[PDB]
Amino acid sequence: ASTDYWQNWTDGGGIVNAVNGSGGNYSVNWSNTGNFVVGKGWTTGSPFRTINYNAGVWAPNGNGYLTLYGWTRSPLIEYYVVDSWGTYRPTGTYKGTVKSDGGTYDIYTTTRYNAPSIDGDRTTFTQYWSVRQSKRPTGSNATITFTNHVNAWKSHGMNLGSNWAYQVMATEGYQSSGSSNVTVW
Repeated sequence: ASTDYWQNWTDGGGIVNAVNGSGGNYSVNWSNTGNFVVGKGWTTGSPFRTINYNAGVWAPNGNGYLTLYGWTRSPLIEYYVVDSWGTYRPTGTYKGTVKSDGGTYDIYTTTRYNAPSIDGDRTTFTQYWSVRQSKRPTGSNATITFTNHVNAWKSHGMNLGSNWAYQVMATEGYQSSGSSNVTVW
């Protein structure tokens, strides 16, 4: 599918050279950053979407995530399906596991306090996570069947909001450096 949304947010720290390439391709070179999120996807997320991607380059030199990323409003929730990471594997309050697309993912919840949200400014909100137990190899055509995650989350009382915001396959970094090149469809 054609992506219709380009996500390029940075808190302003360090260097984030994000390139909006042809079709669903994008690349990022980052150095000594604060927090940033770059990716391509869709303006309106869907719990039924099957996301395809191929990360031709996944080279974080520190804390960085290769992850499906999105938000819902009512309530405000930032969600993640993490396929790979750098030096730090994100974890939180353990809820259970879900097997999807050839991998096993741990399910976690965390809460952010007085942090920037999709609406700008700062607030407190919950984050839902599916984090692969081992890093998914990159360079291949990968699939994330999002419905499997939504359903597993629902079974543990993790319900998404009713107003869907963007949904992208992203590169997120925190006080690190690295490079990524990803194609989404």
